[PDB]
Amino acid sequence: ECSGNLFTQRTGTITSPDYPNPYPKSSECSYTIDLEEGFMVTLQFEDIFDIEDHPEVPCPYDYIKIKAGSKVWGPFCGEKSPEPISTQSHSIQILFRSDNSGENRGWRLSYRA
Ligand SMILES: [Ca+2]
Repeated sequence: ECSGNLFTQRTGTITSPDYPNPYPKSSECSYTIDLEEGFMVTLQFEDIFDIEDHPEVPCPYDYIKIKAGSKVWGPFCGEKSPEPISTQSHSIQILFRSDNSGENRGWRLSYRA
C-alpha cells in the first residue's frame, strides 16, 4: 500500500517503495504535490533509475508517469534516467505501477518550487 501520498511542502525527495532495493510486485503508488497557485514545481530523477522494460513494447509492465494539468510526462521505464521536468504547475501527480513479477531497483526523484 503506497497510494494517496500528499505533499504540501515546497521541497522533498520521493522514491519507489524500498528503493534502492526492488520495489514490490503489484505496486500502485501515487504522490500528489499540492502547492499554492503561482509556484512551479521542478523535478529531477537522481541516482539509479531501474524500472522493468520490454524490448519491443513501450513500458508494458512497470512505469512512472507524471501529470500536471493537461500535460503528461512518461510513462518512463528502463535504465535511462528521465530528463529533468519543469512542470510549470503547482499541482503535480506522480503515479507508479508495477506488475506481478521481476526485479528492478526503482526510482528516486527530488522536487523543488
Ligand atoms: Ca515488474
